[PDB]
Amino acid sequence: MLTYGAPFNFPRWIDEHAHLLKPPVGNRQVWQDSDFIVTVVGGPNHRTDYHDDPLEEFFYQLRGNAYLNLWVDGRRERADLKEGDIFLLPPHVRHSPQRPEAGSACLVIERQRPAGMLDGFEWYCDACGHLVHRVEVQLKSIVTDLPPLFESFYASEDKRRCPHCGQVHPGRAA
Amino acid sequence: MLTYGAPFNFPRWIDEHAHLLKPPVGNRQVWQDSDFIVTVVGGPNHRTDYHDDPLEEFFYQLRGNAYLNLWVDGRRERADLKEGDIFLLPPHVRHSPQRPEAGSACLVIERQRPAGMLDGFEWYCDACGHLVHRVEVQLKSIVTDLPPLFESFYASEDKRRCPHCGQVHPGRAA
Ligand SMILES: [Cl-]
Ligand SMILES: [Cl-]
Ligand SMILES: [Fe+3]
Ligand SMILES: [Fe+3]
Ligand SMILES: [Fe+3]
Ligand SMILES: [Fe+3]
Repeated sequence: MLTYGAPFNFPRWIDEHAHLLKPPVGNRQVWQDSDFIVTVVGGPNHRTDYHDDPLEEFFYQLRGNAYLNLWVDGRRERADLKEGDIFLLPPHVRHSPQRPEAGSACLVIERQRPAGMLDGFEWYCDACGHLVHRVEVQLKSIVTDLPPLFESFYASEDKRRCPHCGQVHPGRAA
Repeated sequence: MLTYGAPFNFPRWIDEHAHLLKPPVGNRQVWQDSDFIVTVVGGPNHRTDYHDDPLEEFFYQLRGNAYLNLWVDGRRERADLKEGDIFLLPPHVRHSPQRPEAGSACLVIERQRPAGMLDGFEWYCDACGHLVHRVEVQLKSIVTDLPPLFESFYASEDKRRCPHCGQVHPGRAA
């Protein structure tokens, strides 16, 4: 049967979840226990962590604008997600999504990671660009598996200490 | 690096490929050699074949309307894809997409099937509802792996012959 329910108007769904598409929640997964992880991400939200996804990530910026800070060819690059833009991110490309606008909405689609395929979350030194800290995780639930990770990094000067120049990363806010 | 290129305006891309979003082509895959198969399907297009996808299928009817003829709980059902609707189809639910409107466009996302995971394509008797014919295929390229399959069914009264009531299926057009 239709395990995930019948079709429904997306724009309306987005409007109805506006209160969740802003701090402190910021995002909302559309269907539960599905192989395709379908999420709508709002704003505003800025972050310093870079994601290392073992699988591809699909983006469709439905409302507003956002951008992805990346590490392409060993260089800090930016991929803009202007309203109406779609994008497919190859596996492992380091990315840090920035969503400055309130009312913005981006459809983001990923796949459930199989046992043994880990996601990486890392931070880089704003001084020398060296890797500061990396945590690998078997991502099962973003709600319970991710927040503590980021929190443990912000609360630790040790984890935030660059092993190259000794500069202590700011943590939560750049 | 960005194997699949940089972000780009989707509505514009769709407009630019209008000539392909209608017979005889009907659809256009956005990126090649990616794990996520991202396709935009136009119209008009009607078909009698039901697809048995071993994995989930995501739909977002961007322009126009369409509908999916299904087989839920052993009964012929219809799931409407009205403009603006999104839908996630569970694995193996038999579906036959109908796209009556010219100018319509639906974003359809699937996953590359791993070796050994086969797709099924079948037809049912419009008289008794019994399975008439089924072909399983390792779907690598829709362009070369699917058209011959449908064609061999239409050209064969044997394959089109219901094993229950003997009624010979119409073939291409209901
Ligand atoms: Cl994001
Ligand atoms: Cl379709
Ligand atoms: Fe990510
Ligand atoms: Fe440093
Ligand atoms: Fe299908
Ligand atoms: Fe029959």
